[PDB]
Amino acid sequence: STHLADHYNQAWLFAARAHRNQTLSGSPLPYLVHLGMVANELLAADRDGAIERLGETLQIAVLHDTLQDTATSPEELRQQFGEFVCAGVQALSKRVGDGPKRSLDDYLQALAEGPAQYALVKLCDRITNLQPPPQTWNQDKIANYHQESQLILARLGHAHAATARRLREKIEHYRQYY
Amino acid sequence: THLADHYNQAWLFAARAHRNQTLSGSPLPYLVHLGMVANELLAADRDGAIERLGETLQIAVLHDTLQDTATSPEELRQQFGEFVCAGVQALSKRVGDGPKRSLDDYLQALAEGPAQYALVKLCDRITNLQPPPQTWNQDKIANYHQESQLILARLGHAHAATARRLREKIEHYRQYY
Ligand SMILES: [Mn+2]
Ligand SMILES: [Mn+2]
Repeated sequence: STHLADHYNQAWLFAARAHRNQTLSGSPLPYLVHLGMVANELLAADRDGAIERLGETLQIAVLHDTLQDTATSPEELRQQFGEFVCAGVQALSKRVGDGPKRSLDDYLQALAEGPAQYALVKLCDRITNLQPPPQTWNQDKIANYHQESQLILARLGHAHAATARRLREKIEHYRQYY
Repeated sequence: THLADHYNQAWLFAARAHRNQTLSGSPLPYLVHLGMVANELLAADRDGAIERLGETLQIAVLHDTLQDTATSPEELRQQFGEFVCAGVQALSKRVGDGPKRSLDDYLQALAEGPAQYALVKLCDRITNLQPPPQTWNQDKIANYHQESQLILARLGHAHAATARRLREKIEHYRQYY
């Protein structure tokens, strides 16, 4: 049916519109910079362990922030991308629009017990977020982000062996910033 | 070095280089195009393994830096290596407000050079055969369709699966005129 690049493009154009008013933290660069790196991580992960429903899981990597940070409705995602993608973005949303924000334990438990592909997108998200910390973070903020990353590894590393290995290496590398 | 670490180095370099640039006539950042080209390139590897995949993915990210940005060949050579620099050069039909190379010259040099650079151009044209912007007249759509046929003929040797994909995109694009 649908080429992997056509799945990407549909999600990518959607996300570029949805996130058009959003930048990276402390940087004037488009938020799209983050989503590019998450999606690339996910497609690279397939090379080191094939992913069931790779097209839709790539789309979930592109769209994973739409319900939290944009004017995007769950109904829009379900109509345009299907249930599995909608439920992927919901699983990855700590908070949907101005609804209640879920605790990390609740968030990680639901991802651990749910479809492994959703958990795998979270590993790709944290790997992306273990680039060098923003220049305005103190030693304490860095240290806390490092410890939170270790919980994400412990709770979700089951999802994909190679990507868990890569997240551990990023966690070990990030130790140098504090 | 991990394929995604190669992507990130080139991606962050490109986001900075292209920071004031939109898609022509859109508020959307130029980065939108680069994401689709790099994704087409990494997808292509699944259907026929590419030699020097990491550097080829960086070439797909960086392919417009010498045309459109303050980027120098020296910077590309120093940060990404001679293979990436030479790839970006092969794909630059012009450098800034300089004279364009003729299509014949451009495609000939891509056909006779490393097959990876030709493969990135097929991924570039695949990306540019999405529905044409509202502002393109019938003539402009028609001519872009026929230029696409020349790219497939001259460069389709580079990667069989990607050539089959460009052919399908060309046959789909015919509906717009
Ligand atoms: Mn994210
Ligand atoms: Mn291009």
